[PDB]
Amino acid sequence: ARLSQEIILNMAEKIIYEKGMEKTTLYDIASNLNVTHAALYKHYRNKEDLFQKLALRWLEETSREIFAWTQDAGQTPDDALHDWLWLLADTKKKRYKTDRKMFLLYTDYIEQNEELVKNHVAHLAQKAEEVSGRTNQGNAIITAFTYFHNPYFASRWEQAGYVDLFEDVWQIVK
Amino acid sequence: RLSQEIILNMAEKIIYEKGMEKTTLYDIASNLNVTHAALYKHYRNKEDLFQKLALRWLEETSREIFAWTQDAGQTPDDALHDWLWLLADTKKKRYKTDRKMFLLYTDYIEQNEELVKNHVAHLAQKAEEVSGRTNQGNAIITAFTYFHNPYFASRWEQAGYVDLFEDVWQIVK
Repeated sequence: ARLSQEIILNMAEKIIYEKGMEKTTLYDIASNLNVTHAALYKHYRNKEDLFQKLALRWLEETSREIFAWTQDAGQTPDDALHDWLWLLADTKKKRYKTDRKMFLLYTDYIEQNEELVKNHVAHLAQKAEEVSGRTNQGNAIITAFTYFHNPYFASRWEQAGYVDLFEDVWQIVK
Repeated sequence: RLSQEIILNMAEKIIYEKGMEKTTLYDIASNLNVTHAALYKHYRNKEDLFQKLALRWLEETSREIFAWTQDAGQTPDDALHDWLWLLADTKKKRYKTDRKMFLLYTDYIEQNEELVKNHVAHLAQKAEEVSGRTNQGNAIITAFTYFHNPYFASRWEQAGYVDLFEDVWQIVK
């Protein structure tokens, strides 16, 4: 009779949501799972590895639609590029609104991690090229829209002019 | 006896070492050894004083950015390119030249809506004045956000900085 990786992950997430990462230890997670401390270690060496897997999981799940996105038949690559960028923007904004607490926590955590951040942006750049058909411009395009998807600016996405600014930026890159 | 300049200089000396949160006016008056309410003539509040110090620091940082102008014969596109590079290089070198100050004033300005709004609005004007792309200023600054927003400072030394800047320029020009 043994723990599952997901019951550990899940319990960790519950505790983090209650009191934040900084105050959450493997000992807290074991205790709440009614299991001896040492049993956690075969899954996670330390809370940092466990925290990294949580953040990545959240990032993976909240982004599935951005990466799975298809255009409607009859869209030009440009119109598709536009609609996809809007969806990316819309998706980060929506999440900030409905999952605010964890958005802040995970998004903070991911940004402080160079390898994770680069990986994510690499994926965004690839998708961008797949949809637009603009070879090797994917980075340039993602970066040009930094304001609209980087979480630092999330608290500014409900201000007057957001849409027009998005459209205005799009006019330059189109 | 007392001058705005010596008040500011002492205030900036103090928050440099303990930061705005902790620093009080009491701390400043006592540090100037000047009487108390003698300070209220100049600043009835500490947030007033910090904004002044912030503004003053932004002016000096960006002076060269607002002073720049093109050479005869340059196309507006090229001049926009060069100005955008100067804008980025300036933020980058300020971060290297004094991090502590860059952190403390940047931290404060970003959280002050009107202060940032004004500054990006100024940059937007400049971008139009240089480029001639009327009404597109705000969009052009917004497009280059990665290169001048201080949140990104600690990245500007990573590999591919120059190249990414060029690639962004290629799609906006």
